[PDB]
Amino acid sequence: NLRSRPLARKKLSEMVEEELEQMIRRREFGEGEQLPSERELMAFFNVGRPSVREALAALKRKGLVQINNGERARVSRPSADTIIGELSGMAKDFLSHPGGIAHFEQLRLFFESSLVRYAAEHATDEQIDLLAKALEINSQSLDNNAAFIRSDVDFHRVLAEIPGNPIFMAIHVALLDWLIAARPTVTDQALHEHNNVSYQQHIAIVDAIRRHDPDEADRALQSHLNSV
Amino acid sequence: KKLSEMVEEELEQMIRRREFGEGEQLPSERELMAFFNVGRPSVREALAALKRKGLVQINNGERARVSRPSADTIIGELSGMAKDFLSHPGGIAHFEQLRLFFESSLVRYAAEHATDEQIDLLAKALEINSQSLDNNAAFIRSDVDFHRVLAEIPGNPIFMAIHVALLDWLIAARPTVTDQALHEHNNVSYQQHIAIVDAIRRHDPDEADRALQSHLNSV
Amino acid sequence: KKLSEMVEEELEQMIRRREFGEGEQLPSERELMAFFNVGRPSVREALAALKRKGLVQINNGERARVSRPSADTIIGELSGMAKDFLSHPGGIAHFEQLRLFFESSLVRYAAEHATDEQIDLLAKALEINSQSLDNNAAFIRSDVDFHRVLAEIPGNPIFMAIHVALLDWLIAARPTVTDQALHEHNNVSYQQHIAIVDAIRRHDPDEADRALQSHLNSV
Amino acid sequence: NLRSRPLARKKLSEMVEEELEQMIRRREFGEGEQLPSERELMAFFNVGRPSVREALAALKRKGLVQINNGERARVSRPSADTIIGELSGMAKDFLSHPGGIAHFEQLRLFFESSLVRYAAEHATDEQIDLLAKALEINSQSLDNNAAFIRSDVDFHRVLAEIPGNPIFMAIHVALLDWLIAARPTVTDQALHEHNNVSYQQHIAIVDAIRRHDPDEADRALQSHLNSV
Amino acid sequence: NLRSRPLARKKLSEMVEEELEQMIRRREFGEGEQLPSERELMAFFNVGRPSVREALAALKRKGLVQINNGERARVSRPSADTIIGELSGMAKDFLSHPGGIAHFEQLRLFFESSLVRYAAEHATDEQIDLLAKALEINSQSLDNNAAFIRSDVDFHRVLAEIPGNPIFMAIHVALLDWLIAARPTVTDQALHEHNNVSYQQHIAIVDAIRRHDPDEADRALQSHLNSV
Amino acid sequence: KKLSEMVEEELEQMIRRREFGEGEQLPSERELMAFFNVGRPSVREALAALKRKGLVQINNGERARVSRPSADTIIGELSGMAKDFLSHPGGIAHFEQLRLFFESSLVRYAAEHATDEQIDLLAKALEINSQSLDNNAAFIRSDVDFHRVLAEIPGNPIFMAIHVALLDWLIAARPTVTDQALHEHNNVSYQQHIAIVDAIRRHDPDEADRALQSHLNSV
DNA sequence: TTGATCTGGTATAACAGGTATAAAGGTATATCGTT
DNA sequence: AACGATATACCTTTATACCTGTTATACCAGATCAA
Repeated sequence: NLRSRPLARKKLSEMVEEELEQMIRRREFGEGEQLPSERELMAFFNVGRPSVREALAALKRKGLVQINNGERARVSRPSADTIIGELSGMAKDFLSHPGGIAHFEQLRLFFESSLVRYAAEHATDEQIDLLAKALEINSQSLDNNAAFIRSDVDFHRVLAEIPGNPIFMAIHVALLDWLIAARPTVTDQALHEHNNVSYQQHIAIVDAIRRHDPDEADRALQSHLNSV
Repeated sequence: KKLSEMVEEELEQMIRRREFGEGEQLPSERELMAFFNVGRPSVREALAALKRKGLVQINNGERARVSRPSADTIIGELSGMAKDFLSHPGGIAHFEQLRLFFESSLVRYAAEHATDEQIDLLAKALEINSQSLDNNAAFIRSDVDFHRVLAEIPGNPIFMAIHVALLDWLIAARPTVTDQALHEHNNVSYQQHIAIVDAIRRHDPDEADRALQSHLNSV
Repeated sequence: KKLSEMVEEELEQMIRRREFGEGEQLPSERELMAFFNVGRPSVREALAALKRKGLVQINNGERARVSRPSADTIIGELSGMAKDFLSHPGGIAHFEQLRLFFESSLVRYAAEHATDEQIDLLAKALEINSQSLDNNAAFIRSDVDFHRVLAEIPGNPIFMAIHVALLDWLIAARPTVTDQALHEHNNVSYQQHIAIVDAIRRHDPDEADRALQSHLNSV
Repeated sequence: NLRSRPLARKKLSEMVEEELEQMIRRREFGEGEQLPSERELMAFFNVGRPSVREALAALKRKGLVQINNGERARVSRPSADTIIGELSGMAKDFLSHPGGIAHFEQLRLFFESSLVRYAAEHATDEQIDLLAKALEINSQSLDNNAAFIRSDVDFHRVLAEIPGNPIFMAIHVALLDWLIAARPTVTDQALHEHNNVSYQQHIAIVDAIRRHDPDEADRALQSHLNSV
Repeated sequence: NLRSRPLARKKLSEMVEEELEQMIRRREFGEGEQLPSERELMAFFNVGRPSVREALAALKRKGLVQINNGERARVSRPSADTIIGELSGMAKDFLSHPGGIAHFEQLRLFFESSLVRYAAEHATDEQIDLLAKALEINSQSLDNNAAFIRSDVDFHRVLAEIPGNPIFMAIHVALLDWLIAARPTVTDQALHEHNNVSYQQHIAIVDAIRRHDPDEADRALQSHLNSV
Repeated sequence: KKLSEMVEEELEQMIRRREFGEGEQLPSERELMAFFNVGRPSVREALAALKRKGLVQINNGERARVSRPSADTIIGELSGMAKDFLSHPGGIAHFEQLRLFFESSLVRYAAEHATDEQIDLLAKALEINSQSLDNNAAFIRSDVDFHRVLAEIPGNPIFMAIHVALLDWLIAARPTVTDQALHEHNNVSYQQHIAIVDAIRRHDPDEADRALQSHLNSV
């Protein structure tokens, strides 16, 4: 450890991991694979090989580096996706106990209402083409299977991408994944009429956005979320 | 892929299914490894990940246990997230903007189902909120209590958790606080809350949203 | 040429010769490379090709295994092929025309060797086929069951595979289905199947082929 | 990746390959070598050189580009030949187990009967010259070795080319290759008389086609396939 | 070229290739990739990049180096296989004109008779186990297809490997390849009885070798080559 | 793999099929490349390989032609092969041993079909062979003429080519020749050839093979 | 003598192979607990 | 006090990524031939 300090009983792995943390915080490395390999650091610190592996693995969990296969660690910063990855541990309890299912629906409804209100209020002359091509590519009836579902979720994503906030897209993807993960026994009984109703509601929504009237858009969105 | 994450999620869902309660009820990890056809460092990495999460307790050579409280992981995630500040100077305001997208989803709900049982509660809350006198201690406590009783109107435990999380996040983020400017800030805040509760009584969510937007713009 | 394809076909024929069963029975790929005088990226490309095909399983650092089921490559090829639609508008009908070249090779075979043991089977099949009532669920199932029991007359496993492949291909190709027109469609279909089985009993393959051509032209 | 996302443990090669797939599907490239070289894309994505090589190689297998030697990738569409190339993996089992040999023969017989019926029914006044010159160039007895075999397979090919379906010629070539690949110990014992019988049967077939009588043609074809 | 000599009209590629030849003959390099890459030599000689590529390519043809993929040239010596590779250009004429087919058969017969005579005369007490295990693994009747053919050619190879001459194995492999390349329409009509006759003849050959009587072995080999 | 070798073998088989005779009958290589979907350096490498082989002739900017004589490639291969001498000191004797495996396949053939028409030819050959007097000039010429008339007994053009190739190879390999020892060498050679022709007349291939082995062992 | 075409050489780009590094899994050893 | 089980650490193997080298293709320049 370049300082002659064993620290065996007090877990010497903490010493090397905090030394690596300090060396990274000292702005002595770049943003990629500037850090050496495992054997180089092992020989430089006169320690074991599995210790450095555990250190890096713990560091990745803490959200500091990233490794894939046959490449050194790439130092980065913990973004919004890292927080969502570290979370979701208690999400199973919410779907386990009877409640919470309506709470997630209410949260999603509030989020979508807020974002559609912001989009209708800050409606520029360029984002109209995005929603136009979205409703155009989601207008034809060619595949009544899962293609319409992915088209609808892509339309929702491009609608949520209007503000331009990295945390917004992250939480949107997280909520959509947590919602589609709790859809058991999906059957194709009345999904075609559901697709037609969704198309009509999207047409009404874009018409209300063009006319600058969030009331009708909010009513159509509430009706769509109540019809499920 | 990586075996580690597989057995990690397996033991996570096992401890979530309430298969083992308090104490050292887990079997020997050697025969677990022999049955799962995994490696020794994988189990050590899984235990280290669980220790970093804050669910098990390993000191010397004893076995792991369960952890019912969840306050350690909260401050852990707080310290881990409150770091991305020097990268984006104004992007933090985006996070503040997120708070907007939350509060605007609250003042427009009082006119939905609140009839009289919540009106008395918010009135008796704002009574003490206005009776408060201290600028740094009483006014901040009154403001957070008003925000809590506002978030508790729909009756949702997730909303309260999100609100307190945003509160502690902004508290850890903002490093400098004022006293003279905060006085007029909370003054205008409760002056606008008066109009907010007036519009709530009159069943007009537009005026409440406008007052909230003006309060957020006043900073 | 490319060394990769050579060792790929070599390991393919080796795993087809049943040299190694289930599990990690393959030796170390390092000495394999040393004996074959090949390169490191070639082995990685071969393993990636085998993973894309759906015969091996590599997640992290373990060894490859064998894969007995073949349902993943089926849907993989389905998704990979069901794409050339916007290039040729009517050329897809050519594929449908191919189906003709298959069905015309079936109705002309019942008069070859089927005497009575298949007649009872097709009769008890068409019984339930006509007893079906639902337009979108029962009629389509009855039609595919009749097509299956027709293709199973010569007793050929390849014919059944080709038939089910054409079925799933046309299902993935056609994006819009009807209910009112499909009713009369299957009505005329079984009305022509009546004449088809009559001609089969009378040992006349010409009338069956004419009825099949008329059914295909009716769309 | 122009988005600051490591994705090391989750195989970053999938990220770049799906990015390339999306860029190709966005109709931002032509149909040839419009895509840049390996070093250009490597420097643009700030990734490794072997990663882009593996991506392109995987893409070629999926059936999207094509490379030869010293030339950029040519984007195209997976035709019928690509499906046959991706298949044929289970064809060895059929020739391994005792059955299947008669099944392939029955399939080929059904295909040839259907195509000859279509040719006799849609017989125009122009395709007659093709079969005429075919039987003329396959009439003289100059080389009794493998020249007659290739003449016969060329006659079969030009007969199968009458409908004009790209998938038809593809499956015909595939079946002929899979059939000639399973002809062990080909000896020249009675191949001359076989050539004479084949010539007489082709004469009978073209006569039945001229007379518009598929029955005699089908009988002659059945006799030829039974005589082998 | 380190000497200030253009030699443009007289093909300067000859100058650099003869300089490389002299540098190699000066015993200044080892036996592997000791020579630098293409860019290093290009910058050292102040010439073009394709010129060095053509030089190395010509050198490989001359039989001096060897390249595969992503590796420097490995200097070696032209062995017997290089001569066979450079030859075989006029072998197509022999199979084109009617003669020569019996000439190759006579040459192969002379070669096999000479090698079997040498093996029977220099029969030691160790090579008997090789032929014993060969005839043992070629005795069972498990696959009457091409497995017996490859077993027979492996037996012929291990029989030709008795003297221990690198040129002998090279010319043996060359002759066997040139002979199997001229086997058109191989059919499985009487190959099983041919396999039984070959097994009996190999038994007679090994018995004559044990008894030290090359006459019976030569007669059996002549009968086998006449039966084809 | 390498495109170069493909088009090289293609043009080789094309010029072997006698598609183009003498002169510049080949078309423009630009449209050849456009039709073959190859590169420019590949055609240059193929032309360089053909020039090194000795089939085409390119000096400045003209087109390639055909080459009927094959004497240049002979000496080219001779110079290219006569180099591996310092590696294996005694392995060159293996090559000499190969010559054995050739000559032993000749003396045992005279008793097969030669009746009298070849006996007179070999007799009138050995007449002048013995009439020769010079040690370095006449005896070597007599020996090579006797070897030629021996190899020409079965009537095979390939055998003569192989014999002359071995002759020029051994001539280029052996750098030192003697005169006094070569005298007794050829003396014993023809003294053994006397017994060889005697055994050929008596129809006894064993004695001829023994005499040939003794001559080869005498060196 | 000038212009055009063809051939050859050089340079650049792309693909493939090999090597190195990192991560995961398995095995062994040590420590703690229970009988 | 001894034995067994569990946990942690270390080592080895496999996979992935990056870099380097080689080959092929394209472009430019020079030379030769024809008008």
